[PDB]
Amino acid sequence: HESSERVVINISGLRFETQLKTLAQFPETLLGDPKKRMRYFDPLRNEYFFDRNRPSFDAILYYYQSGGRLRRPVNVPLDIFSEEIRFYELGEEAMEMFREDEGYEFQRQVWLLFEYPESSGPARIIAIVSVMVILISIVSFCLETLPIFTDPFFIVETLCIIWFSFEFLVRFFACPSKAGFFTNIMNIIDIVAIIPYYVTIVRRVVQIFRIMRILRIFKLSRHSKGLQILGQTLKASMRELGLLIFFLFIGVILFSSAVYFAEADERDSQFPSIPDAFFWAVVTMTTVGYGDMVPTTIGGKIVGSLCAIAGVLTIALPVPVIVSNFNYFYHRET
Amino acid sequence: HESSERVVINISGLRFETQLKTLAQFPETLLGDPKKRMRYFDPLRNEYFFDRNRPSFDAILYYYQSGGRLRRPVNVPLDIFSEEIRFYELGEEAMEMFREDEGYEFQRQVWLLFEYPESSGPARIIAIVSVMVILISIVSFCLETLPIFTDPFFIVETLCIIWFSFEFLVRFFACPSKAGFFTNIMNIIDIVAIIPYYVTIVRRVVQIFRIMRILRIFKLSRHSKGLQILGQTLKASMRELGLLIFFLFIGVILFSSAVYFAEADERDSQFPSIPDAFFWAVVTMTTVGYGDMVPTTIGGKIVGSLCAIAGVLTIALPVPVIVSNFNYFYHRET
Amino acid sequence: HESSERVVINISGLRFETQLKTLAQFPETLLGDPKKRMRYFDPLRNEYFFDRNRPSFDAILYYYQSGGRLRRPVNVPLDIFSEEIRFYELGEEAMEMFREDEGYEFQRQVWLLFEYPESSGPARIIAIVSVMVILISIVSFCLETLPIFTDPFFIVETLCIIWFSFEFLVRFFACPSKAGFFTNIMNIIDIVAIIPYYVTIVRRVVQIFRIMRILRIFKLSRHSKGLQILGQTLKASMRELGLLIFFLFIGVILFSSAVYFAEADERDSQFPSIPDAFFWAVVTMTTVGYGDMVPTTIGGKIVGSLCAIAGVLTIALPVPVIVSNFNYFYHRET
Amino acid sequence: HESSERVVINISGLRFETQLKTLAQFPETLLGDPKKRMRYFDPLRNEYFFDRNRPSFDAILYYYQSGGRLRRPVNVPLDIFSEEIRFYELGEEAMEMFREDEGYEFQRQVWLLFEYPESSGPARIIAIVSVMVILISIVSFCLETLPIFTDPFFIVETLCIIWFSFEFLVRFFACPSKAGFFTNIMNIIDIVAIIPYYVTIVRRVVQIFRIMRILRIFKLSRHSKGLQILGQTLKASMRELGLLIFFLFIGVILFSSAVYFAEADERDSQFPSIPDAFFWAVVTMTTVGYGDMVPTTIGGKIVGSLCAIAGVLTIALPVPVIVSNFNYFYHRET
Ligand SMILES: [K+]
Ligand SMILES: [K+]
Ligand SMILES: [K+]
Ligand SMILES: [K+]
Ligand SMILES: [K+]
Ligand SMILES: [K+]
Repeated sequence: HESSERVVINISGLRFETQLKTLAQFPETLLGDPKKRMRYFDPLRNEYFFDRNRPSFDAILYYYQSGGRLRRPVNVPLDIFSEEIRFYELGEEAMEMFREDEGYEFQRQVWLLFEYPESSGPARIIAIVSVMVILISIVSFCLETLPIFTDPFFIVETLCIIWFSFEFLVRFFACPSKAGFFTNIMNIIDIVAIIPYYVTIVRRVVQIFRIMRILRIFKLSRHSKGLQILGQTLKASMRELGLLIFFLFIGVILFSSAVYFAEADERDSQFPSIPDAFFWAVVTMTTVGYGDMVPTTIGGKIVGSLCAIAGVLTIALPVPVIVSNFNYFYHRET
Repeated sequence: HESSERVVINISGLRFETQLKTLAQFPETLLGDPKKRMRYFDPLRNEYFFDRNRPSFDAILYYYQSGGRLRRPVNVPLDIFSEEIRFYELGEEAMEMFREDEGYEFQRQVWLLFEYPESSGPARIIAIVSVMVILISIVSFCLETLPIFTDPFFIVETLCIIWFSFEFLVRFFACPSKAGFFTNIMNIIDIVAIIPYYVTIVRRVVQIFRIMRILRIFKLSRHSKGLQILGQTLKASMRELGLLIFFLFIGVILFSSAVYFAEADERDSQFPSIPDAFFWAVVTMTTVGYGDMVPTTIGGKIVGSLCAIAGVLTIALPVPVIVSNFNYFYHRET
Repeated sequence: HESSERVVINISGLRFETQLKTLAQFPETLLGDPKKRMRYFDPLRNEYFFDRNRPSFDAILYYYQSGGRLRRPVNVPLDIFSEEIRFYELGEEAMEMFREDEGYEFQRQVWLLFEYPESSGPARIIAIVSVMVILISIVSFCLETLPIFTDPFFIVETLCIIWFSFEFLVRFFACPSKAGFFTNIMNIIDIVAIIPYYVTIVRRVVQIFRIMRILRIFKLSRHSKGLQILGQTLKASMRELGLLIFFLFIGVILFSSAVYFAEADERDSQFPSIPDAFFWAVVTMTTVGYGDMVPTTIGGKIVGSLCAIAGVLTIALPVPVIVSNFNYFYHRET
Repeated sequence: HESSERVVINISGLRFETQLKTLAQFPETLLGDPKKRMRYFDPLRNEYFFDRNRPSFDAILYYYQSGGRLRRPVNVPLDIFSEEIRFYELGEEAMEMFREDEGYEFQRQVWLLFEYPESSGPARIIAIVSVMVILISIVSFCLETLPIFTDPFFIVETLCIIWFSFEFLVRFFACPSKAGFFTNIMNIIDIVAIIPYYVTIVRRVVQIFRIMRILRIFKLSRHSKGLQILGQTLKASMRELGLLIFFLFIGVILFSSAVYFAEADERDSQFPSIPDAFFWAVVTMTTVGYGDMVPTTIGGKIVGSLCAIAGVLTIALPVPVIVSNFNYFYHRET
């Protein structure tokens, strides 16, 4: 009991040696409780024997020596080291920190088919129809603006919205906490996909509410794991995502002004002002190269060359970070 | 014999210590059979001595302690650790699991030249002619549609098909299991490369059977290891491959609608409907930028800028996974 | 005292053994000073006991054996090994080398708000206005060249420069070493952003001083960490950065000459000389593909194909080095 | 002497134990020669003591046990393990294998200035003029074809060739082995840069010898390390380099035929034949997108979309291998 008396721990032939005050620091563990560890004592050698994994005990003993630092060694498998922590009984408060450091009736029945579709057969069949109603609604939306086009795009627009409403209503009543119902951004999409039609019953407003009829494409996120992974990626990459927008903003203003002063004293110049040369810089840095406007002078072609070179660089800098973020959520979701 | 009696195993000076019940778990092995291991016993120290590799034995002893877990340590070479498993005689059922976890007359003679061309000299010379008959058949197919063009493209089309038939026939008779003949997708290609001509002896059909005269290019897979590696890559990447198609599908419908509502109240607008703006989104996200259609309004250029930015991102996310899959099959095929 | 007498050091059960002349090499350390280490001596075993980390001591003892080589083992955490060096008292001259090898009143008050804006609340509020004066100055600069345009772009140009001057003046007087004031390239930008206007109070000069009114965009580097990281990246990548320019220079002259001699005997040729075909090679290698000029002959299309293939290769060679350099400064700045 | 007698080797407290027949296998080494190792024997413990590196000896002892396998451990530094091999005296034949497995008067004076320019000051000054004569020769070559142009491009063409000849002549006489003079591909370039002019003192020949006046750009490889690294990269990447050309060849014929049969029954079709649609596939897969020809039909735009998608994939597969090959030669040349 905190007395500098020395204790020898033998792990499958690997000899460990520490003070009793070090093990008495955590009395709830195996080596810390004199009653739990005595089952492993060897009175012929004055040591405790364990017929278990050897590379793991380095961190187990150091967990006592450091006072709580539980770090898996770089050569010990994750499943093996985690099973050793449960044997020596380090505790759930210590096991949780190891996982954090490692990176880790009638109402309930109708709630399963309209939320967890893998719960049963008929629960997943509804997910098929809930997808067909999205694809048909997307198809009908694009075929409205066709130059060719009772009103045959109102039978479908209203048949695609009786599902969008009847399905949204059940999820609002079969839900437990109505106050935490709006935290899930996946149901605000279900609302923004019913706001336009139900409010259509100043020209700027009728146009924008027609735009909000394009967010329905996000309703596929409920039935697509890939869109979910994409959402978590951008949400965790806002720094390098906005960093790309900022590096473009500097490159646009820089190279739009550079091509303007090199293509300003020309009758055949296509750069009348700096803002007009903005789109040229964006399509040149992104290597899109529409061809709707291209420099003609010597200095204009020099700026155009450096605009394409600096474009592929300033874009490829924050891309691998976003790609690595995506591969994390994608490989983890298995 | 399962009796808690302790056993000391000395590996080139590294001392290991376990119970006899642990080694008696696998009596067919070296340390498990009392007759096999006694040749290594030292009665002066009461231990078994082995003058072999030291870093490997950590996993060898743990294979007994865990009950079958055979995992090579991260610092032991693959060839060295595999040669240790054969010494201690863990077994073929255990060696196979280690390889799985590590990622690993007259009829027969004519079958070698027309299947395994590296079997001999004349067997590989036929592979040269079997390639020249593919290149000439591909050349003749493209020169048919030339605006310039008994019928001189029937002498070659039929001379290139007497090989395609005579060679396909021998592979059908010199083959053992005729029932498993169609499992190899490499011979269905040999059939789809004879279906059109032999069936040409409703306008929609004559056109499509003319298309099926383009799958002959896949007959090069028999003589090209690179095409084989490409086939295994796509076959193992269907998830991220289709995930790219889906992320494009969302980006197309999203940005085609965005540019349409920004380029709809314009006499000089080139976006009459959403479907017409589909191709613009694909060539902009892929940075192809044909220039056949480009926005003119302010909001149209804003959507065009974000369409090129979101294009290089949503494409570069599943690409490294496909590239890594390709490097696996390519480096392994050595 | 340099006498070959042997010393046994026991680290938590791991036995180490060395000569006394090896530890007496560094008398200022723990194991080197007989008075410091005697507190850990065990007269029953004739050894020094330490109840500390075991994987770290390999390098600690080798620091004595090699004569100063202090290299952290590949399996020991950086924070753990650094805390061991301070226990054994290797010294600050040795700790500094370990960090290098690891990769690591009234005047003062007004100097905080105009240099270290995170010092207080009002110090950071000025950084907001110091950014708004940059954005408005950039906006006003681009709206000058608009084809539409007492003089309303002089009220803003002079209101944006009273801040650019009043703020630059305080940083010159609240600065300690006026001689080392110009070493910081971030203040030469503050000067080049006041040189044009204050000197406007040979046509080639009035034009270039109008260009120098575009370097103001760099004044955002004071309030943007991302621009700072970009500056350090290019400054540390000048080799592979200029290596890209050189590989392009070879590819331009190579493929411009190749397309010229293939598109010289043509009435409809768009390549009258080698220099005119320079811009075509740059936009083709960078995959920009404006379309302002494209080959027509067979050999011209062959050169164009190889120009696009060799373009994506010669560009993607020095890019990952620049990307890796960027990820270093970006992840380190946390 | 091959007698199973056991030998204990103590490395700084780490105990090793082997048979004498194992060490007697290599009598020329330290532990193998009884006269060399006796200087380290301890008659009080019957063991050989060494006050040296501990992680290295695992492979040193296994070099005897395996019979010649000398593999550095994954945790031992390269410089430390190499210095241990020289202490135990394993031999030069064994040290060379370790390096291979690790990846590793008047005539002589004039030969230094014209081959090894870093030998002295005046030797490197000539390299500056030898570069200026290349840049001027390249500049003069491109300014010949200018539409504006005793003959002022013969004074420079001949002044740039008196250096190209006088410098080539000295390297041929100040060279030792004239038979191995043509093995260095860097001097065949010096010959192909003198072949045209000296042979100009059938129209197809005068044109091609005018082309061979473009290989002079390769004379910069003598004064540019980057071009040397690029040469070694392509020379070691011919597999994945030609693999890219082959994957393009399949994609060209595949997608050129696909767009043709979808754009053949159209008065406004721009694809009259398969070969004419070749260039469209190359510029679409490489995302160049000139815009000189673009599909119009529905199926043509479908093929165009898949041609751009399959383009960025089939190109990005063998690129990282070429990039990794380049980073090897580039980082090694330091
Ligand atoms: K392009
Ligand atoms: K274009
Ligand atoms: K591009
Ligand atoms: K383009
Ligand atoms: K165009
Ligand atoms: K055009």
